Amino acid sequence: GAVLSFHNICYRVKLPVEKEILSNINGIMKPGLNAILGPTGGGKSSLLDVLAARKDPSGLSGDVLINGAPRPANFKCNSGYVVQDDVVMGTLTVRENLQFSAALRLATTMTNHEKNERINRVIQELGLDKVADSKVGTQFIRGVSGGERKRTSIGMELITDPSILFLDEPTTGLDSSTANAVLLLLKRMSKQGRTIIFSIHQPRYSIFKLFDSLTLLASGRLMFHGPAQEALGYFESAGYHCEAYNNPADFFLDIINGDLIEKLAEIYVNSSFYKETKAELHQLSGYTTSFCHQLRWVSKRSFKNLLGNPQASIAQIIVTVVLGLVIGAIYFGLKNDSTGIQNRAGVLFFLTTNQCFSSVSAVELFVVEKKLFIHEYISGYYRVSSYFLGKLLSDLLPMRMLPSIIFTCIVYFMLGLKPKADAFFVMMFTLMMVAYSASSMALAIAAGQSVVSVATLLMTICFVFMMIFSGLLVNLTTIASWLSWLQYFSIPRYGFTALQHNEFLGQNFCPGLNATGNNPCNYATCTGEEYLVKQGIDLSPWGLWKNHVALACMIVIFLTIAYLKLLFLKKY
Amino acid sequence: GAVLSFHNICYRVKLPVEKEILSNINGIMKPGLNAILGPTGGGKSSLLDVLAARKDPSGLSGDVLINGAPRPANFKCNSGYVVQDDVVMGTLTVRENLQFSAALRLATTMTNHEKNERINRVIQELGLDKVADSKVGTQFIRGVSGGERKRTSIGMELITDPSILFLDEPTTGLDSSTANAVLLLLKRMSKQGRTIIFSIHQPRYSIFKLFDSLTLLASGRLMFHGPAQEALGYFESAGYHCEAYNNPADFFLDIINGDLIEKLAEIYVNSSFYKETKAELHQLSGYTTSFCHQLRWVSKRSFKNLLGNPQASIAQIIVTVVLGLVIGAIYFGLKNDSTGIQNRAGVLFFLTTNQCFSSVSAVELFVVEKKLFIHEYISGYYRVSSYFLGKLLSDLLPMRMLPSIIFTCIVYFMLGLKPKADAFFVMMFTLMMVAYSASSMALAIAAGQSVVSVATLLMTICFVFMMIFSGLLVNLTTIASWLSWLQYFSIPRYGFTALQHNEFLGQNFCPGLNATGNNPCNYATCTGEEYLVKQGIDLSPWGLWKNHVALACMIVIFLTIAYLKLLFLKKY
Ligand SMILES: CC(C)C[C@H]1c2[nH]c3cc(OC4CCCC4)ccc3c2C[C@H]2C(=O)N[C@@H](CCC(=O)OC(C)(C)C)C(=O)N21
Ligand SMILES: CC(C)C[C@H]1c2[nH]c3cc(OC4CCCC4)ccc3c2C[C@H]2C(=O)N[C@@H](CCC(=O)OC(C)(C)C)C(=O)N21
Ligand SMILES: CC(C)CCC[C@@H](C)[C@H]1CC[C@H]2[C@@H]3CC=C4C[C@@H](O)CC[C@]4(C)[C@H]3CC[C@]12C
Ligand SMILES: CC(C)CCC[C@@H](C)[C@H]1CC[C@H]2[C@@H]3CC=C4C[C@@H](O)CC[C@]4(C)[C@H]3CC[C@]12C
Ligand SMILES: CC(C)CCC[C@@H](C)[C@H]1CC[C@H]2[C@@H]3CC=C4C[C@@H](O)CC[C@]4(C)[C@H]3CC[C@]12C
Ligand SMILES: CC(C)CCC[C@@H](C)[C@H]1CC[C@H]2[C@@H]3CC=C4C[C@@H](O)CC[C@]4(C)[C@H]3CC[C@]12C
Ligand SMILES: CC(C)CCC[C@@H](C)[C@H]1CC[C@H]2[C@@H]3CC=C4C[C@@H](O)CC[C@]4(C)[C@H]3CC[C@]12C
Ligand SMILES: CC(C)CCC[C@@H](C)[C@H]1CC[C@H]2[C@@H]3CC=C4C[C@@H](O)CC[C@]4(C)[C@H]3CC[C@]12C
Ligand SMILES: CC(C)CCC[C@@H](C)[C@H]1CC[C@H]2[C@@H]3CC=C4C[C@@H](O)CC[C@]4(C)[C@H]3CC[C@]12C
Ligand SMILES: CC(C)CCC[C@@H](C)[C@H]1CC[C@H]2[C@@H]3CC=C4C[C@@H](O)CC[C@]4(C)[C@H]3CC[C@]12C
Ligand SMILES: CC(C)CCC[C@@H](C)[C@H]1CC[C@H]2[C@@H]3CC=C4C[C@@H](O)CC[C@]4(C)[C@H]3CC[C@]12C
Ligand SMILES: CC(C)CCC[C@@H](C)[C@H]1CC[C@H]2[C@@H]3CC=C4C[C@@H](O)CC[C@]4(C)[C@H]3CC[C@]12C
Repeated sequence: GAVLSFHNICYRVKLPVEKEILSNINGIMKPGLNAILGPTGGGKSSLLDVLAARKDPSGLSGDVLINGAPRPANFKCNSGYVVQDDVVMGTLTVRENLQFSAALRLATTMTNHEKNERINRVIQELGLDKVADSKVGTQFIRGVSGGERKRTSIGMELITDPSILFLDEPTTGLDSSTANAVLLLLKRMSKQGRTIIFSIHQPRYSIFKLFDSLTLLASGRLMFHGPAQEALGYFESAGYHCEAYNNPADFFLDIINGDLIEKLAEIYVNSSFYKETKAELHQLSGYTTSFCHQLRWVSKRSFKNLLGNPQASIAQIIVTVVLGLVIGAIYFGLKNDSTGIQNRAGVLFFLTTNQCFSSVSAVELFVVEKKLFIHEYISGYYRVSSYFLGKLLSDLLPMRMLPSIIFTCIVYFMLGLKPKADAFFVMMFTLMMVAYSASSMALAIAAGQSVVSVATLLMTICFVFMMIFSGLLVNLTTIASWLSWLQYFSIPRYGFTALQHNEFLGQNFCPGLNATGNNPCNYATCTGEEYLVKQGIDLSPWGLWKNHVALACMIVIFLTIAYLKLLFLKKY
Repeated sequence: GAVLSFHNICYRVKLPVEKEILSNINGIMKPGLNAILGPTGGGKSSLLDVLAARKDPSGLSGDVLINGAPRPANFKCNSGYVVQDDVVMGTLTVRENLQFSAALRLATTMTNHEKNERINRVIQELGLDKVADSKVGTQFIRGVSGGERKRTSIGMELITDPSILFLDEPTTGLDSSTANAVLLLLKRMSKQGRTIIFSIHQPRYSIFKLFDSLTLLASGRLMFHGPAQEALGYFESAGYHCEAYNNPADFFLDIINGDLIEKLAEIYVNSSFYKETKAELHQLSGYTTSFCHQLRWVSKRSFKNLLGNPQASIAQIIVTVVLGLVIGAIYFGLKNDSTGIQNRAGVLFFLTTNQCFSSVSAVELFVVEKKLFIHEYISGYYRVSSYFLGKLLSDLLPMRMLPSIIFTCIVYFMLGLKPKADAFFVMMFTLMMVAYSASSMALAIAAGQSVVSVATLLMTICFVFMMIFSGLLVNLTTIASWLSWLQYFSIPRYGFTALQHNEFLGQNFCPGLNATGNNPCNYATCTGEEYLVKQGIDLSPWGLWKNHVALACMIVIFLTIAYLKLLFLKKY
């Protein structure tokens, strides 16, 4: 098996206040089962992220060396890593998660039969054969238990057959017998020859008896490294008395807590386990798949997540149908009189600002899947471009095509707008473009963040500053010229100007007029063009289509900013 | 000290699926330190809530009896209870929390000097004298450490000098040496003669050596009850071998988990610790303060929380000032021409719907303080009426008076609305009433819930169905008569109709007119009354003030519904 042998690791970060969180750590990890103990604030998870190259090579100041050689560039694609909180797809089943991982991690050369036999072998080794085709589980659907979610998360990284297998906290978040079952599974894996390296948090003695090698850390300094049975005898030789009926790992943490660390670290420097470790270390020292493949599998997984999550996808269509029926019931039969201007401008304003505010629920998209994106980009399933295009083609495109089609098909014929063939399609296309553009601004603000609330609030602030300049509330010509340049930034202004220019052309709003008051008395606003001029809207068809080209360019700019915020994200 | 002696407790709930979660449990708890162990799903916290009467007496089916007598009605006011997650005020300091608890729990007869000496004694017994006047801590301000927060939460219930002191999970959420310090404090309390009863979760042996009496529970059934030293010897006599270097409490849970419960519960029925317990049990068996006082202290605490939380109180005033300056900059100098109708109706619509949507941030009020309300109502600090009126007089009144005054004083004179003395005050009063009414609907929907998101979303749905019927988007006379009755439910319609009737009276919107087109040609909308009629608004002053009486009655109805949702809440 592999022998991961790290020597003289110094590590430091910038919080810019610079601080070392690993001081001087060396150790050898045999084929077998290697554990890392310590407090939360100690460097246990930091050292585990360092050995799997999950932290940036800028701060790392020592050689990490496997089997006699430094770590190659293919190492992250070769050595699996298992996150603390599970990143499995809750809506997909256990076989389809392994199908996804086998499709992206393994080569394109292999047969589907070979990958299916590999998945069957991996799901046989885990004991997930009873639940091989049930859903993993979310809030709305009941699913598989937490220990079998953790076995699924291990099995996703077992597909590529890793030589070294890392594990961040496989015990925590679980109950006791569940944790013992997971660790007995890990021991059965480690007897094969696979080198398991894991960090944990306050284990039991039934856990602690299983360990092959131990590494204790505290406040960034190495406290012990040797075989795990030898550790209690070493701390008896250090002078700390162990009491009867006490867990030795709890005794190890009780040494750290003080019933000092610079006093206790130097005691390990004067050990027999330290000179032997240096005597071993100085002996040793002195993409895969194409683009369309990644886009197809990412888009397939995200669409299957969209079907398997029924509530936030179906409920938007239900609210769209109900609100379309309500707007068809209130504005029913738009007349051509003095109320016709107010009703038509009001319903077009409601439809565009409804599209804008209903596109706030796409903040959720790149924020819920953030840790899964980081883990799967470092582990090397896909590029950022294929993730981005797959998750646009999957979750953004149909869930913004369908509500705008439903709004136009419902509120068009109940209201009785301009009864032409193409005006219907221009209205449908304008609502679809304002939906895409508002949702693309949502993705531009929301991508690469961890919380939903600040991005949602910022979207709503931007929209209430756009709807002032939309043109119903203020007249755009009466804004001062040092402030009227902000009207180009606003998406409802383009959607609403396009809909007003679509609908107000052939209409007359003075019944029985036939020039009674001599082109009626200069204050009438009778024909639709006379309204549409004094709003500041052009009458030529470029006055229609410049709104759509402005929306298309805002889609392109906002999706490019969203892509650059995903691409320049701190992945480590 | 007190001897809490419970006998033959059977307990069951309705989830309506009916299920027993405590089967047949009896035990005696001496003066000293009593622990309750078990799994999470076991009845440890349920039995601890039963003994302190924190669960309803409907499901309870056995006598709980202290010191030879059943529990009186004053018992919750006499025996302290300490919640798992701390309910201390994060913004108040450690001395002012104890000042609050001493003001509400103790009598009105006692001197302020006596209560201050009591608080000094309690804060001396805890070891909080170094941090006696520092803030407890929230997100924005750094504060006291978690163990000293837990000592503060114990000290809040130590004020009334309880005979019996309950504690739900005093170890969890903490680190190891912190937990040992808290439990050594508890042992120092229990040596005085105070009967401490607590539930915990997987303790250490340094914890477990301190116990005076033990009660193990599993799946609703009693597993052991006796002295805590005797428990391991009893389970050796049961036939379960304990291994060396193993925590006995972890061994107790490992017996439960199965390395059955109906097999293992009957073994305790055949004990020597069970017949002795029945031999002891059958021997034994066979507001404070006025209303204005509670309102004063609750309102004082909530106002001090409003000052000590600077961000969500100051940031609303900053956003109000900035948005008032923006609306003063866009709509600057409202002219009297064909754009005058559109600009005035637009800015009045923006101001009212701004008041409505900015009153969504009062959903937070009764939802953040929900567990603190339940705990302090059961422990008996205040009635529901005094909590409700204090938290209206503290957080609702000034934070909705100040933004409306700021909006009116800024956007009034920059826009140049109707330059009178009383029109300014009618505008300020209408904005204040629409703020109160929207926020009162927020409190009516939001009170008595635990999550913020569903109530916030429901507020926003109600507001977008109110703003259609406000009167700018649709003309209210052109709505069909089977649907035009919904216009009375909507708060922006009353605020916006009152502002339009306030502002559109003395205005003329046709310059240089002097009857050129013979009362100009029937389609002009020149004078303000001709606009204000065709909207459906009365011209008499009752057409102004019926909006304010509708807003006042919606304030009264919504605050009454909020009060009834607090009063009829399931407190147990
Ligand atoms: C769809 C509608 C009922 C809610 C939608 C929405 N329209 C708005 C339109 C606005 O124009 C104003 C009308 C008069 C002048 C301007 C203003 C605000 C809004 C909002 C709020 C927004 C929201 O807060 N969230 C999303 C998704 C909510 C959702 O998913 O709801 C269910 C029940 C779970 C399905 C949304 O759709 N709205
Ligand atoms: C104050 C404003 C900038 C935000 C406010 C608000 N106005 C609205 C007005 C609306 O009318 C439409 C305007 C054209 C016709 C109808 C519609 C929606 C809104 C919203 C959103 C609402 C909200 O989402 N909640 C609080 C946020 C306060 C807050 O805590 O944010 C800071 C920055 C941290 C202080 C709010 O006040 N807004
Ligand atoms: C009438 C409206 C809603 C039509 C909108 C078009 C939608 C439904 C289309 C456009 C792009 C499509 C996706 C394109 C590519 C793939 C990859 C394939 O391996 C599974 C299907 C999947 C994920 C498609 C699902 C359906 C899809 C999202
Ligand atoms: C979004 C999806 C569902 C619909 C897309 C809208 C399409 C079909 C619409 C939007 C713009 C429309 C065009 C707008 C103007 C004209 C000029 C006139 O000679 C009628 C046909 C023609 C050329 C229309 C054809 C249909 C059209 C291209
Ligand atoms: C009429 C006006 C006020 C409407 C609002 C337009 C302006 C203010 C909006 C529209 C596009 C927005 C930007 C979109 C994308 C990003 C990238 C993100 O990493 C920070 C916020 C930032 C930089 C946004 C800031 C605000 C923004 C520039
Ligand atoms: C990151 C954010 C700020 C990017 C915003 C880009 C905006 C401001 C740009 C992108 C596309 C642009 C439009 C493209 C084309 C035209 C037609 C021209 O005859 C008038 C200007 C107008 C209507 C532009 C206005 C400004 C515009 C909408
Ligand atoms: C006119 C409107 C509807 C078109 C929609 C614009 C879409 C299709 C555009 C805008 C931003 C674009 C992305 C911008 C940057 C990159 C990085 C490049 O290495 C691969 C392509 C990729 C990922 C682009 C794919 C296509 C893209 C998503
Ligand atoms: C100009 C505007 C903002 C004025 C609004 C009035 C506000 C500031 C007033 C009205 C009611 C007042 C409260 C009434 C009673 C008490 C109890 C007292 O023991 C502490 C002050 C406290 C909590 C007051 C704080 C200030 C208060 C909230
Ligand atoms: C909320 C706070 C800050 C302001 C309260 C507004 C008060 C002061 C306003 C609102 C309604 C106003 C009244 C409305 C109508 C009239 C009739 C006329 O003869 C002028 C005075 C008088 C009688 C006003 C006096 C001031 C008044 C009572
Ligand atoms: C113009 C119309 C559509 C405006 C909307 C008004 C109606 C639908 C609103 C206003 C007041 C609201 C109620 C206020 C209080 C409560 C009590 C709460 O426990 C359940 C919701 C419930 C029962 C709300 C339901 C919706 C409600 C009745
Ligand atoms: C729980 C919710 C639904 C309660 C809502 C109560 C609403 C519908 C009630 C309470 C007060 C009422 C108003 C009280 C007084 C008047 C004056 C009268 O000349 C016309 C009706 C009008 C304007 C009422 C309309 C309906 C009204 C606003
Ligand atoms: C016209 C507007 C501004 C007045 C505001 C209405 C306020 C003051 C009213 C409306 C609802 C009322 C509450 C309704 C019910 C009760 C329960 C009772 O046992 C004590 C009083 C108490 C708690 C009331 C106090 C006063 C109250 C909060």
